[PDB]
Amino acid sequence: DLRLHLLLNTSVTCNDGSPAGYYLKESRGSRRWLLFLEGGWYCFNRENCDSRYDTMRRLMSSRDWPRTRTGTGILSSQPEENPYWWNANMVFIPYCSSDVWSGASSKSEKNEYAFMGALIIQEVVRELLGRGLSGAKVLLLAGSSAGGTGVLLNVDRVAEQLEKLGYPAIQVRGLADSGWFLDNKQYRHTDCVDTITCAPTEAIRRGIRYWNGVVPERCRRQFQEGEEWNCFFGYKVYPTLRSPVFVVQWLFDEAQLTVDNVHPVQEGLRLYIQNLGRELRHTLKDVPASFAPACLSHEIIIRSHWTDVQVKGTSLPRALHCWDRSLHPLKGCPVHLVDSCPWPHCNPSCPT
Ligand SMILES: c1ccn(-c2ccc(N3CCOCC3)cc2)c1
Ligand SMILES: *[C@@H]1O[C@H](CO)[C@@H](O)[C@H](O)[C@H]1NC(C)=O
Repeated sequence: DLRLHLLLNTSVTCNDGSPAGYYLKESRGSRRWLLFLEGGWYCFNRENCDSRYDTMRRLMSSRDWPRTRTGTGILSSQPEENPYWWNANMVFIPYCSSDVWSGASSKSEKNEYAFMGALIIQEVVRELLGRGLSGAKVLLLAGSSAGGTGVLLNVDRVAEQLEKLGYPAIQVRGLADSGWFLDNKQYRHTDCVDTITCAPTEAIRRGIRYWNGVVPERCRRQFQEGEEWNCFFGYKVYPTLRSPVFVVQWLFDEAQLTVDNVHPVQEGLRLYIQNLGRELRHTLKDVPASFAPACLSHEIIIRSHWTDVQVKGTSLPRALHCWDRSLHPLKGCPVHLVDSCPWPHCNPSCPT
């Protein structure tokens, strides 16, 4: 079990002003630290944040959080369930800012909600340095879904933070799971009038202004004012990053299909789905550390059965271990694993 700690800096808050926090399970014989960012969509104006507060309140507030959480998947401490990093120090950071981990705005007389995701990550790192992170050799910032996008937005800032605090020897790395989205043509189209009709490009454009959102500096300098929404899309922000990042992405991700307005498949939709897999595979061609199976699913790394899926005969825990070795090609230890077959479940190891 991981144990809850609320942030001692009470100015760093969830959406409703309650303190943010993190769950921690220490491994005092280890110099490896895993910091995982939870996912779960976002909200981008007063009306849809209000609805989220009614029926998704654990993603907006710490008031009802439990004292412990059980580590699963890559956060498990049992080698049987986690062949990769079972002996690491484990941290789970709840997502209570609804801003894809980009916000830097407090609640105030002009802001009904606080959006502090980028500042929550910075403060968790600061407070952990007093609980053993000062002696780390590797800090892996990982995340699933909106938390995977959060890795891409924040990994270089954690690296910069640790250098300025005087810890240049800690190697900062990223692991982005199910957060590599395409701003592609939708299968059916709706103008942006309300939450369900707003495509991500338009929703994130509005969100950045509502959240006071921040993006990585080199990507910001490329796209400039009014176009920072581009940095929320992996294939555009990844080439600007200096930290090593491993990318996990299902080729037919269910969240991608939902934003594309896709729910007996005839020719038009068959061609649409095959083209989506082709484009995703193309965006990963020059990503040397990546795992991309031909499955219809969403998220993987905190699932207890994450060990079961394979690409070209190699599991995800093995590919991550091969990545570790490569950061000291390897015979029989690959790091770039992308399926080439063109339909969901053409890989027999896909989740049921
Ligand atoms: C660019 C940056 C983030 N995204 C993104 C994040 C989450 C989602 N999903 C949340 C749950 O349901 C809708 C789909 C979709 C797109 C796109
Ligand atoms: C508390 O967090 C705020 C927001 O990032 C920051 O400006 C302030 O310096 C922090 N205070 C301390 C004592 O770390």
